Amino acid sequence: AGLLEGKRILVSGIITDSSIAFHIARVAQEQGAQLVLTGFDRLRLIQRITDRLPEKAPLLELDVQNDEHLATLADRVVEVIGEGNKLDGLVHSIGFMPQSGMGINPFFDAPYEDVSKGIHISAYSYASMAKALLPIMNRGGSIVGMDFDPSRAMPAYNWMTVAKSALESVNRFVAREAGKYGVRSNLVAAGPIRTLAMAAIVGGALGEEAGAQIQLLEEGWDQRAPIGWNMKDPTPVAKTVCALLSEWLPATTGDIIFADGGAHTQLL
Amino acid sequence: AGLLEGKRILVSGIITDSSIAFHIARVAQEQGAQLVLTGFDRLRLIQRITDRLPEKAPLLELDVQNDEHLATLADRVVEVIGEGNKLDGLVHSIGFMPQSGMGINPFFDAPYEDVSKGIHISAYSYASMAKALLPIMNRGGSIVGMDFDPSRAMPAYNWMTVAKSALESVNRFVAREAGKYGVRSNLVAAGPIRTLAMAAIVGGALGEEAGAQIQLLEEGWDQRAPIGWNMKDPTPVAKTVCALLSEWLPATTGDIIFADGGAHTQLL
Amino acid sequence: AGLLEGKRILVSGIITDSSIAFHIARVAQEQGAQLVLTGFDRLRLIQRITDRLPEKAPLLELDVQNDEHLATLADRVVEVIGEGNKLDGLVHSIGFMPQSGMGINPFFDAPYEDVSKGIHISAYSYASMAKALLPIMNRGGSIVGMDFDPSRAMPAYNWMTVAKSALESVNRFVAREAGKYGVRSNLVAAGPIRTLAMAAIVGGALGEEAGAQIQLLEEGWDQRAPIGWNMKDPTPVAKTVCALLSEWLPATTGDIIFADGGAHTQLL
Amino acid sequence: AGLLEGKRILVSGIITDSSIAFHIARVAQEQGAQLVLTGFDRLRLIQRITDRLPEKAPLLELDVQNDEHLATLADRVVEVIGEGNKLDGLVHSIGFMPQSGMGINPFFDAPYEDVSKGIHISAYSYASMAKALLPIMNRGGSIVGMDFDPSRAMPAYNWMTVAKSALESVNRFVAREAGKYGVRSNLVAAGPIRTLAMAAIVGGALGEEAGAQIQLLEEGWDQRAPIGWNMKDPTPVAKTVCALLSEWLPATTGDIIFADGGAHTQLL
Repeated sequence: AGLLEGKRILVSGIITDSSIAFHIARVAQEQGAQLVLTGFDRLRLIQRITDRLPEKAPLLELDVQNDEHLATLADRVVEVIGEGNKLDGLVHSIGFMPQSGMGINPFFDAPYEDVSKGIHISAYSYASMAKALLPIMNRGGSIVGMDFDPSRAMPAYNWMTVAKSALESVNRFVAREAGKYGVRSNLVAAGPIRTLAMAAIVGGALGEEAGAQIQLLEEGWDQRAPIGWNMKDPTPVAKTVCALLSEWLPATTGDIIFADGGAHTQLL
Repeated sequence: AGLLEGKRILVSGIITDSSIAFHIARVAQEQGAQLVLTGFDRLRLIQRITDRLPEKAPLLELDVQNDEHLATLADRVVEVIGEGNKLDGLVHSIGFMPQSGMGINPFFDAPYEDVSKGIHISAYSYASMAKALLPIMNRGGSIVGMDFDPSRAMPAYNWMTVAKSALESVNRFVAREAGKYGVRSNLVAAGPIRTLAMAAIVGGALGEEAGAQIQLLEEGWDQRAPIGWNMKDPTPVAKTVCALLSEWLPATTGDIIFADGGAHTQLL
Repeated sequence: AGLLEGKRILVSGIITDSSIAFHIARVAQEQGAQLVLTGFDRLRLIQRITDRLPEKAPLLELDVQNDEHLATLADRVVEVIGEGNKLDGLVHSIGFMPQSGMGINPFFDAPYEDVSKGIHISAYSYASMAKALLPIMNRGGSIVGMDFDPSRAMPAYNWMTVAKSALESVNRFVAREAGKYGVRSNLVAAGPIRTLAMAAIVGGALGEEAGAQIQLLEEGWDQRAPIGWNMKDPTPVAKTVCALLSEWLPATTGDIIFADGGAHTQLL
Repeated sequence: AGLLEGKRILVSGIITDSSIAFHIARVAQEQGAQLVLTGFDRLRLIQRITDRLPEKAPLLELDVQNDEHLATLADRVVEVIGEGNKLDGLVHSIGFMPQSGMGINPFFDAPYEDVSKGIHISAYSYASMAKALLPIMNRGGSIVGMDFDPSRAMPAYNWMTVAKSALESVNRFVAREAGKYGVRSNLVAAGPIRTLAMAAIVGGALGEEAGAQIQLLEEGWDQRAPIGWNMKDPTPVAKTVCALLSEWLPATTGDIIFADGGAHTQLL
């Protein structure tokens, strides 16, 4: 019997097998959970990736910018988990910022049209997925979103930092709504993880001043972290998400749990 | 000789004579500053209000959602302050959230179209005004924006809280850009102030559960504040903004100064 | 197989069966841990209390103000857990402030002799127990201390708040030392719990202005908490400590996990 | 007419002319304040230093660990400022930690006897000086203490960091007491300043791993600071203290104002 034995958990954000959500899903399945996965735009390709998980899982279409997708999401989840059954967990691992909003592009040069798209997908969608799925979540359930500590500004991350600040605020309000259902809402602030998306930004900064800053920024995490930080090892972050999905943190909500090696508690 | 003697300061956000920006402008003029004011959509009506300031000041049109207005703002400021002169200060006091995003309306029922408009006007515009005006600001200058502490969620303020969280993050990045010009960027987190806009929200909540919560929320500020809090007295907040516009906090930037009676430092 | 199956965990702070440490110990044993308990001054009486735990556990004398007790603690733990075995966990649940430092007594009237004793027992001892026991802790181990959020001042808690602020700082430095051993160090910031010690303070404030403030303070936790707060139910806090003692938060150190119903994330 | 024209301000902490308090005193006098200075143990030598201030000022003996000195302090201040006059400001700039508590000495090797002395002088004395002097402070007055941001641990600063965490908590409680008198209480968190005391620690770490860490730590402040940081220039910090002593931040209390170049708002 695993940490999440029999728990029904919806997991968003699986883009490649380097996605944090891929490893969250893997660990959750290793711990006995029954998953429902979401994706958009690349469904056949996503299924080829999710086939590499230890267990099978239904894959549902969800464009969080599509009101009709959100309006039918709960009904479509019930179709695959069965009449009279509800979700015990919801994992929000979708974060996106157009290219103008990150990397080597100057902070002032991101048009609001791009920033708005990023905040829609990265922050507002945490509330709209909770709105859609709380009516079919079980008392004692858990909503977990992925965060990257935006309390201090930093090179390159730029408007994605702003979107994470917005997400942290949204999480505190989602917690107020989720509490009416006996459901917790929390974020996991992870250290840097080498996803293909982040690698594309870092790679596109090679030889530029932003890339020098990014290198110093990344190297600082492992240095600051009293237990170190491995950007190529997403498993400690996935385990932390599963901790919040379990009932072992039953009095924590509206909150932020740091899975960052302790880096954010140290100046050097 | 006053605190801001001879300093040229652009002040946005004067809607009525209850606006915080009205009192910022008044105190700045009492302290010797030469002001440039901005407004949109009600220019003849705004001039009738700004006539009630102690000193005359040019009034320039600025819709922060209008790219052309922003593209010409610096040129139009130079037209009124004179060739070869620059601004010493910039006051951002524009905050707006459509009705769906505040008050008695449920948090989950605000469409993103409304939230996005509020974040554009309340948070992104802090960066786009800095982008427009830093090229004509003097070394040692000061950009100040108005904040309402969003670190903890609260009834009724809803998506405006999210917009303020975004603004705090934007301020930290504006500080990085402003530093290249020798310019500071800070926010003043004020206690609640009875503007006509906030009074309309509070008034529209009378008899509803949100209005009960708002009353308890407001009454808590004066109780928590070790020196009290008067929601009808914006002068302590205006003086604090003028402190940041002066050169008496010359090593503070990217930061948040609380003008709230100390309420946020006390639980009860 | 439980969450802490076979883990050897030292638990301090069991004074009565209302002590948080009593419930931490109970849940840890329910989850398969093998405990070593500490106490001072009332050893026969403490054994009568610890007899009421589900499983037997050795009880060792430890006055944290006694240098000789600390100098021999590791040797005495090895005597009871066996040659070649080490601890996997350390629970610090000792907090004490003389009567002058809490309750109805004015903040300014606590002599430093009393404040110093409280900070010795409540904060410095977290470092000195880590100093004594890290040499006999296993890689992947976990040190957990009990906290009460001191980020904002509050009535009655007075110098105990100051001692908790000191403890939070000590924890961040203990994490730097513990990391060299592959050991994490964290605090759990709990909501208010009706221990006999806290009840004695609250009871001694009945009819006084501090007691009125304490009542409003306590009632605010359950109100603010989106999932509520029960001061008579220490189990959610005990489960949270066990979460940190497990390996399900393996990238968290130097940190503070809130087991408070989410109260600290909400203003009202 | 200067920022503090005619204000009577007591200034503690002048050890050498590199002391932050020396520059606070100088700027305050440049701004028209009338000062009362305190010192202990080196009074003839301190007078030779305070002679180098722009204006004369009485020097009073104050060992903050001496209860009799504190019991008579208000009477002795009145003796020099005159019957019926009161103080408008109080500057606390005394910070001390025995050698075992900082620098290259291991964190775990500081005996509590040393830590306790440091916390007495660095943190508790902020409350006991407020207790002594609030009865002779004017409504609208201001108490300011010196801080060094202890929210994240760092090399070498060790137990002095713990003492500053304690001080920040004490400040929030002093604000509750000071509010009854119409008096504000705040701290200024400065960036690193090359006092003779800090230089002795840094100098004693030359060639050791702690000295390498200290160098990286110091160099990071100017790098992180969007407006830079000069450790040899205490004037920006002194001006910030004078800002809080004035009436230009009249709604700020129990709080922390950062005079650090903005370094603490940036990760890199």
